[PDB]
Amino acid sequence: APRSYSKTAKVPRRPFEAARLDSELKLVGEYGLRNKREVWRVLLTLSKIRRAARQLLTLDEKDPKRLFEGNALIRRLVRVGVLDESRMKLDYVLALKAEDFLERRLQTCVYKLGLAKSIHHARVLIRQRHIRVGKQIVNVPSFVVRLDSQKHIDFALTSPFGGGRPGRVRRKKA
RNA sequence: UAAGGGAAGUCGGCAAAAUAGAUCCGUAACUUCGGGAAAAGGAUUGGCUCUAAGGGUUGG
RNA sequence: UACCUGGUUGAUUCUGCCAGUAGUCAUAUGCUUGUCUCAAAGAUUAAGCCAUGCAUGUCUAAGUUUAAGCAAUUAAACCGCGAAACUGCGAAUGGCUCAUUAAAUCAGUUAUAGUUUAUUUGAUAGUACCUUACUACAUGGAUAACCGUGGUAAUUCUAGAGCUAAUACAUGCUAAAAACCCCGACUUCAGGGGUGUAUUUAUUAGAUUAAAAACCAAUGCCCUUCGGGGCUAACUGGUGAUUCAUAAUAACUUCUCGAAUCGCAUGGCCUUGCGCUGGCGAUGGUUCAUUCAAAUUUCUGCCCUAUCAACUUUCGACGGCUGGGUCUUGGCCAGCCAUGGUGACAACGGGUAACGGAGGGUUAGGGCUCGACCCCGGAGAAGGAGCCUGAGAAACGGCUACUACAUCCAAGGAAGGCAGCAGGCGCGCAAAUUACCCAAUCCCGACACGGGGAGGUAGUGACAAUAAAUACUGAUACAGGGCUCUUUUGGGUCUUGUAAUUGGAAUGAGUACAAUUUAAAUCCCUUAACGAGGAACAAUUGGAGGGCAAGUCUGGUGCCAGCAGCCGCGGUAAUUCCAGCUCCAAUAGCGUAUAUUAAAGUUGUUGAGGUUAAAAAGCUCGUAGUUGAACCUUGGGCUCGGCCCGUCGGUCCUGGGUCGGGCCUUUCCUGGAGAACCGCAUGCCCUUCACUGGGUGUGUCGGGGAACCAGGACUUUUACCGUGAACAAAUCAGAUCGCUCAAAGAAGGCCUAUGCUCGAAUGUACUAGCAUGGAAUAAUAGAAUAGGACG
RNA sequence: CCCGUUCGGCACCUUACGAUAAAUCAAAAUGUUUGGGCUCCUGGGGGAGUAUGGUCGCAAGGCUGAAACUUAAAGAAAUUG
RNA sequence: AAAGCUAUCCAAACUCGGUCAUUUAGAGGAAGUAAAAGUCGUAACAAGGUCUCCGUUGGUGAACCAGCGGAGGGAUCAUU
RNA sequence: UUUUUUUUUUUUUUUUU
Ligand SMILES: [Mg+2]
Ligand SMILES: [Mg+2]
Ligand SMILES: [Mg+2]
Ligand SMILES: [Mg+2]
Ligand SMILES: [Mg+2]
Ligand SMILES: [Mg+2]
Ligand SMILES: [Mg+2]
Ligand SMILES: [Mg+2]
Ligand SMILES: [Mg+2]
Ligand SMILES: [Mg+2]
Ligand SMILES: [Mg+2]
Ligand SMILES: [Mg+2]
Ligand SMILES: [Mg+2]
Ligand SMILES: [Mg+2]
Ligand SMILES: [Mg+2]
Ligand SMILES: [Mg+2]
Ligand SMILES: [Mg+2]
Ligand SMILES: [Mg+2]
Ligand SMILES: [Mg+2]
Ligand SMILES: [Mg+2]
Ligand SMILES: [Mg+2]
Ligand SMILES: [Mg+2]
Ligand SMILES: [Mg+2]
Ligand SMILES: [Mg+2]
Ligand SMILES: [Mg+2]
Ligand SMILES: [Mg+2]
Ligand SMILES: [Mg+2]
Ligand SMILES: [Mg+2]
Ligand SMILES: [Mg+2]
Ligand SMILES: [Mg+2]
Repeated sequence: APRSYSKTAKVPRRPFEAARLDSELKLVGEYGLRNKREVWRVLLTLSKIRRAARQLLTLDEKDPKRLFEGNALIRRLVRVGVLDESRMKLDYVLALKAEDFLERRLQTCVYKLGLAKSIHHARVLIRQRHIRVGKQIVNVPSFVVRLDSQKHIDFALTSPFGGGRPGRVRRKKA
């Protein structure tokens, strides 16, 4: 069977716009990202919700299609944490910005919760198996943490921090 | 009249051979549009027994 | 997310193209390449040629066993396993490719009342019918396997000779009794023959439209208070529609089927006879229905081309009739007759580097383009044709013949079809191992057991896609931005950088005990002891004048070499070449070439342009086509209801607007099964003008207007719009679930457990077809020689 | 011959509520606020109205009518020299 | 009941012509395009020194010239 | 209103309060 697969980013329409290049570099440095692709990734996803939210606003308020689809969109937004309970219904979705979707990343939250003291150290720890969510170890910095899950981040029980067992370097100096 | 070859004969296919009636089919370049044209090239053809069509005259 | 920029000029506004830009599930190629998940992959050209190996076989108690086979069995009488062979079934599935093919395939929608059907499923068959020497307590003859004798160089070649089985082949009796038609000696009224199903022919039934009196022609029958009455009966299926379903009669047949088959359990009865009976199954069998289907078939819809305008018809072209052939209809074919059929609304012919579609890419809307290829349909197996077996084939891992190619040879002969899976050659810009296995998905077989290059697994694999390493950090010294002061003792220690100055912790790339995965392995996942200080475990691809982010740097060359998609650079001061340094863009990726899309309002229906930039025929007539003046029921009123816009909030009723319904204003019957109006049997209020305690479903007088069934009559017809039914999955949009997130997938979650549960949604069917409503808009008819309407 | 009205013509003069890139236009207006009806033609410049096929003509020629290849401009109206 | 045989039918294949479609060789001839410091003239752009252009015909090394008819895209929007 | 032909290739400009 032909297995479905898709793309998570788009190359910008104009390759060498000075304003666009500078704005992207603001997000890369602030959040300690890797390249421009995962910046384009978040913008593509953010466009998807914004495109979907706008197309429903064109319908009728009483129209059942808008009611079901609109509430479905908000539930993911509220659950993820980019949106609050007081943001009804969809006019506040259009105010979402690329920055807002970026704090919900595990790289940012591990830093905003004081686990790491620099955003570059924060990403390194996650990818290096030193951060777990609940009972689950997560090593993907793009892991989007929900508000419910935001209260269950701590170091891994196998890591020298939290677990206590010395690592390879500390054992070597013995 | 001649086996096999088929112009190697000869200045040269000279001489001979080959084709040939009728019916049906098919017919090129070129053209002064009239022709070429029977172009080229094919098929049938006997005997016997039948069948059908194609007329006239006189009385409606 | 409805978008532009550079380039004609000394400068300007345009027409207009070129270039730049981005996407592609779109191919190739260059450089580079650490990890995880998923994964395309000899289509383009040569449907070209193929060495070799494999890809289709199959046994249950339940078809046939004397293996001189095993295993325990009895002298014997034959079974527990089980080979060979006969028998049955399958081999017509699957897999591969896209050569042919343009009303053809195909798609949606129709029909088979014009047909066949192995298998599955449910039913389903009583027949004195007539042949053998006869039998039903049971018929006959062959042939394998086997023993032995060979042939040829050679084949999955076979002969001669001796046996021997059937669920292989061929025969063959039947069940009583009822009822019906025919023949019938017998004074005016016994007996014998035939009657299952299958086939063919012929005939009959298979009904039903409102009622009554006369010579009957024919017996009129019964009831006869001997007038007169009833009566040759009662019942009778289905479809919109049939000569249908079905029944009956007269016959017919190279006379089908109606069990001479196998296993388990073995039990009952009395006339004790090796007597009569008893289930479950297996296989098989006629008809009907059903299933998988197949085959034709109705309507509508296909790219370019007029430098294709007429095509078909001698020898079928359009049709009618009779017959043949077919499973069946049909010019499908054979005979006879007639002259038709298609076309400017594009027939016929030609091209396709054309299999059709679901769909892929890209788009605000309208579109453009691709679709060999994981799914459905079609066709093919080197190129044509023919055919056997078979339910099913015009089969090719079947046969026969011809052409091409090709193999062995003792030269007499024999044998062949990779567009099946690997592999090779050739071809090309262009595409992988002559690996492992049926464990998973399913299929086939006599079948729980065997087989499956279908299929899965692994290897090659920068097709494409997802996640994501190449580093983290403290202090010291310095600088900057602040803060109270400017006595500038300024770092004093809030922050950020430079720290070429140092100390630290952590880990995976790799590696490997062990565990895990798997048919067995690999990898991922898990994890002992290993594995990091730059020299290491070292990221690349393009560029730095503009479009377009980034150099006023240095050396070399000197219109040379060279660069440059375009404009342009280079002639001894090159921001463009060759290099060093520095920087910019993307980053495990980047560049290049070709195809296509947007940009392109540069194909314009939406939506281009035609005085001068390309473009109004020299002018007029005119056919096809396209388009075409106005005009026919409007207005008003009576109302009734839904929804929306306000205050009333009943628990923790109100006006207006819109929409719809019936009536007035010149505006369907038959039987009504229930409806109903006119009064209702009761009932209801009322002028003081008849008292009351009853009765749901209703009968009749009667029924202007109505949904109900079912028969018929009267409806102008098309276009258009609304609604409804039906309308493969997959794809797309889209709902849910922490595969560690993601691409994905259809999972999962809860309880400690005992086992408990939600899901696996929803939308999408343009055009053509079906049903109904709407009656403006666009067409067409109607009464004029009235051959007009009305009882 | 004079004055005026009207229909139908050949044109002209001023103006822009409009149009066009502009020159200019009572049509080249009523068009991004884009749909009255019909026909024909054009898609950067060349090659080229050429080659070939067809057809008409006595001929000269007419009508129909490409492609390979090549090129970053060709061209229109105005401006200052 | 095998071989064989009679007559139709389906019909491969080959030969011989015809037609369509698509490629391809060719002496020679006549064009186009491109490349530049080649020879000869100077036809056009000003009244380009004979105003330019169109159709047709004839001629000439070459651009071109001339006759007939037309146009202004003219060097005249005008003479009472 | 006598006539007056020709001129070898390339080279001829940028930013803001
Ligand atoms: Mg001689
Ligand atoms: Mg557009
Ligand atoms: Mg120009
Ligand atoms: Mg310039
Ligand atoms: Mg382009
Ligand atoms: Mg198949
Ligand atoms: Mg049955
Ligand atoms: Mg006929
Ligand atoms: Mg017939
Ligand atoms: Mg093809
Ligand atoms: Mg092909
Ligand atoms: Mg055959
Ligand atoms: Mg192969
Ligand atoms: Mg550079
Ligand atoms: Mg640039
Ligand atoms: Mg810039
Ligand atoms: Mg245009
Ligand atoms: Mg011109
Ligand atoms: Mg012009
Ligand atoms: Mg004119
Ligand atoms: Mg009309
Ligand atoms: Mg006039
Ligand atoms: Mg164009
Ligand atoms: Mg052109
Ligand atoms: Mg000019
Ligand atoms: Mg002049
Ligand atoms: Mg001029
Ligand atoms: Mg000069
Ligand atoms: Mg000169
Ligand atoms: Mg000169």
